[PDB]
Amino acid sequence: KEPEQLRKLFIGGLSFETTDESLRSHFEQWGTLTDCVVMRDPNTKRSRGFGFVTYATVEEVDAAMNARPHKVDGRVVEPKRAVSLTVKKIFVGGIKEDTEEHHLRDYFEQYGKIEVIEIMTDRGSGKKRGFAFVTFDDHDSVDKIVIQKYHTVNGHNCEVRKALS
Ligand SMILES: O=c1[nH]cc(NCc2ccccc2)c(=O)[nH]1
Repeated sequence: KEPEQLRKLFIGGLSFETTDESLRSHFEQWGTLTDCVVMRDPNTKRSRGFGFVTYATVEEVDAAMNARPHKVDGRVVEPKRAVSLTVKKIFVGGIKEDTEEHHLRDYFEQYGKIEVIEIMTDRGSGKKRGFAFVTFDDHDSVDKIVIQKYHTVNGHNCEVRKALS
């Protein structure tokens, strides 16, 4: 069984009228939910406008994220994988001198739609420095990427991290 933390989606931007039941009926369309909670004030019971859903598998999380935008009880909500910032860009290190743009594209396009690939070169000599930046159109690509233990591109074991503004 995959760790529960990797099967969880934070759902922001809820309608205050959304309930455990209506959040569950929505997100059960994309998989089995082992948990589904709207967060509420402890005294007033008024919704705090966010909640969480937990799927049985990571593939179900993927299915739910691929079905965005989600409109729940009339409001477009904002799902994100649980932490284990929200950015669209990664640093990729360890690619040495023989990794080309197509190696990075062929691999990373399977995580999401790529907008920019920048293979870094030395400002003086033009030689490849062995790292690159990849910008995607959406943050879930990055969120999937950084929770993997390993990344192998063009036979190299790569170090990948979020890149920030
Ligand atoms: O030449 C470049 N340098 C840096 C880039 N990324 C942004 C960045 C910078 C520093 C720390 C984190 C992220 C880029 O795209 N191209």
